[PDB]
Amino acid sequence: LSPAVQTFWKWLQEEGVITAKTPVKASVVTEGLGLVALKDISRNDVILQVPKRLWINPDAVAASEIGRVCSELKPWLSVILFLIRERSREDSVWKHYFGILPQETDSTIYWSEEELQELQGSQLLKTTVSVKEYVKNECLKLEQEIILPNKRLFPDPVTLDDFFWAFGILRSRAFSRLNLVVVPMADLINHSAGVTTEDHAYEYLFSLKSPLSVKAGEQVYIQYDLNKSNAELALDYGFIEPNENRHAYTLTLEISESDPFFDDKLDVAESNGFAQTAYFDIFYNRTLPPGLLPYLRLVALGGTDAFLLESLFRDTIWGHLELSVSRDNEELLCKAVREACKSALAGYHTTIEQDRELKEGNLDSRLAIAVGIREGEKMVLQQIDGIFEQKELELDQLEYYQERRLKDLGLCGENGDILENLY
Ligand SMILES: Nc1ncnc2c1ncn2[C@@H]1O[C@H](C[C@@H](N)CC[C@H](N)C(=O)O)[C@@H](O)[C@H]1O
Ligand SMILES: CNCCCC[C@H](N)C(=O)O
Repeated sequence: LSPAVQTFWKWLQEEGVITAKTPVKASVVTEGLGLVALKDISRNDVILQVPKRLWINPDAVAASEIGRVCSELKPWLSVILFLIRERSREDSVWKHYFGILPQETDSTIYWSEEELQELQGSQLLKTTVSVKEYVKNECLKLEQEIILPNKRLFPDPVTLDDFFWAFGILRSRAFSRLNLVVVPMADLINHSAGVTTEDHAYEYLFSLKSPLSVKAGEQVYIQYDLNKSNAELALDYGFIEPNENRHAYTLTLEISESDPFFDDKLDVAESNGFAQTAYFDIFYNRTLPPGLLPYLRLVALGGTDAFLLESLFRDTIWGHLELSVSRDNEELLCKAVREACKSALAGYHTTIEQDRELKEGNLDSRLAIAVGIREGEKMVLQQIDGIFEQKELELDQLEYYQERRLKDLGLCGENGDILENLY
């Protein structure tokens, strides 16, 4: 199979990890390296169980030679260093493990500038840049505060490449729900859309249980996360899914401070669970998130309907926001959204037709990722615009505040005056 791999498999054996009740070996699969069943495996059938003696989480770093210096560092920053450090030590307990780790993944955090150009105008590009920058600073401050000082624990220099290396390793390998633990064995099982149960973590050791009945020769998979968008999967790991329901685009709304009614609006927003700035994730084919419309109406409020910000309504204001304020309010927010969508759609360099034709051929993993992501984002953008386009049509089918107030007027009651004269 592989010198470095075969050597890694020997290591797990000389540790009690892989005994005989381990129905799985490693192999070269389209998705890198994976676990292939040596014998049939049934649902929830235990596959592997590595002893905590072999983790690489905050607790393991706090108990190593650098456990003192990283005493007050954020959990991930601590593991980043630990990982870089052990990677150099020829006497490390993971000497064989590291000889297996991929230097890179297809995460956007490794893409070249040309590769990144394929994501031009995409929300994913923005998210990736932000994250790259952040990690950079946080990592450079580490060099000057923990690496350079203790030139005794860190003999060799430390480049950004090494930093992003460890960050990537952490974000595409560690297990969240249990907090940022890593397991040299379980670190090999890949993701499949076949899995829809999501729940394979258990435990001192790490107990991994196959959520599916794999036949001998086949690969053992798991579901990384059902709720992530394709943009999220693209950054965290280096892949995405064809499933159009994974496409999402998040909108960001806010109550500007330049708004003449800022103070009252912020009061209304916070009193109902929303901050000065709010993020609404919009997934394809899914209905608009609750709160998006009422928050949009609050943003668009305006002088005419400002009377709703009075103490008198502080208890029902949100209810009115959910039902609708007025035709001018509604019409304003619709144009705002629709223009934002058109404006955004115009930032991409390919049409959806071109993306779809490209997908009909063979594409390098990174290009395939950019094409699927940008196509998806365009679908969401166009769906959002269509939703509000209808809205602009049905602009008069909504019963606004005024009309709702006169519904119960009782114009046609009784001839009250007959009783008014009886006393
Ligand atoms: N469904 C998938 N399609 C493509 N790559 C995948 C998939 N699931 C996992 N991976 C890869 O596996 C890596 C993350 C780890 N969970 C697994 C290690 C990987 N099998 C290796 O050979 O190192 C990521 O870098 C992904 O590139
Ligand atoms: C070997 N990589 C593990 C993937 C972890 C996926 C997700 N964070 C979880 O906790 O299930």
